[PDB]
Amino acid sequence: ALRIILVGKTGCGKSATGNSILGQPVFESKLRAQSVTRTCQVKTGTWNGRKVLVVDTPSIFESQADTQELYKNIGDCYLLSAPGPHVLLLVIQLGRFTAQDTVAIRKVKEVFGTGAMRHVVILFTHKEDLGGQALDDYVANTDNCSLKDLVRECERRYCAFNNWGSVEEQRQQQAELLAVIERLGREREGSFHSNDLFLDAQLLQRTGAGACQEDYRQYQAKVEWQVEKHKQELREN
Ligand SMILES: Nc1nc2c(ncn2[C@@H]2O[C@H](COP(=O)(O)OP(=O)(O)O)[C@@H](O)[C@H]2O)c(=O)[nH]1
Ligand SMILES: [Mg+2]
Repeated sequence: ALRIILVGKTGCGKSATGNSILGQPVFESKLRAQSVTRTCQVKTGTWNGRKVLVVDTPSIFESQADTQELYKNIGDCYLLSAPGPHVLLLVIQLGRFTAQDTVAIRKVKEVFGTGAMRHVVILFTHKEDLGGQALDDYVANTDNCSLKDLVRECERRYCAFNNWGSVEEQRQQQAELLAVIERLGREREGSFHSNDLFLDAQLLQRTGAGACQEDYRQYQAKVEWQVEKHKQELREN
């Protein structure tokens, strides 16, 4: 089953994108009113006839203080996606890429570590705000050099959704996403991104472990120690 993680800042369209991939209203996407979801959600479904697992994330990828809540939510993120994501689905609201999305790119690296960008697919929400203009023409021509680095680091793997789109318009934009993920799956030969904390999470959930050596405090502690490794190795530039 194809494992996908929705990443990005709050309000860019992670939940709506996950709802349009699965074709169901399953992740909370409020319009204006107060939200309830504070933690990672996982929903299994079918997408283009292929079985899919989608992990939606809270505000893990934003300016924030180091607290138990952060590591609980990064911890749930690896638990749900174990043994690791095939695709990291980085959601950018088209037209609105600001300092916070730049911060979100930084913290995608800090959460997942070295090698995670080989598995990233940009997904531009608000395709409709692009006028009658082409997406390839937009990405080549934006005055946003933070965005253009991200496109070159993702090897030009990127797509656009109208999450409020019609049935036809939803069908079309799912096929164009499949094309990107097909091409990514062949370039990775079916590989999923992984590190020790993914591996540590995989062993923790698999039945037949029969020790319960590790604990929800100990796991969340391993989560913190892993992210600081990512922060060391990334301060080394
Ligand atoms: N018009 C339009 N609205 C969108 C799109 N994607 C998301 N939204 C809206 O943007 C708001 C925030 O989106 P949401 O999925 O909750 O973003 P999240 O904070 O990353 O989970 C929601 O009310 C959505 O209805 C899109 O492609 N087009
Ligand atoms: Mg959401």
